[PDB]
Amino acid sequence: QDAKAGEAVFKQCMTCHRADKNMVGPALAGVVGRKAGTAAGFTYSPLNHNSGEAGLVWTADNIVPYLADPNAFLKKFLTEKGKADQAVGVTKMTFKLANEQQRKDVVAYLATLK
Ligand code: HEC
Ligand SMILES: [N]
Repeated sequence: QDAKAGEAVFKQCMTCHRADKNMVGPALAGVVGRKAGTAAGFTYSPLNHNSGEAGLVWTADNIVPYLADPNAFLKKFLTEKGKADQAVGVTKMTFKLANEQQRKDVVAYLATLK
């Protein structure tokens, strides 16, 4: 949860994201504490959209495990809500980051965006 260390991780994320504009992925400023799938202007996959509609909020404790495996996290979230029938298919332009500390740190950095 070292935000400054997270800034360096965020350079990897900038392959697809920016803070303040949509790119391959949605803009991330304000993502922490926000309903999943609700960045203005961005067309989400069914899986990413349905997860937010089912009540997924991007708290730090949700973002960190998500970053290791977006598809598996979102499917598990929906399945535990009794909504496996909304979990069919996969996300867009999928990226995984294995390193846990890097995930924790970048998530602290995301909170600094707003
Ligand atoms: C392109 C290969 C990506 C890289 C590198 C990273 N992300 Fe990403 N992310 C990408 C897309 C195309 C999407 C939307 C997928 C969909 O199916 O609609 C996302 C989504 C996120 C989210 C969820 C945002 C929301 O619900 O509003 C988060 C929190 C996120 N991405 C974070 C993130 C970080 C921190 C990354 C670096 C470790 C990162 N992503 C890389 C595409 C890509
Ligand atoms: N992502």
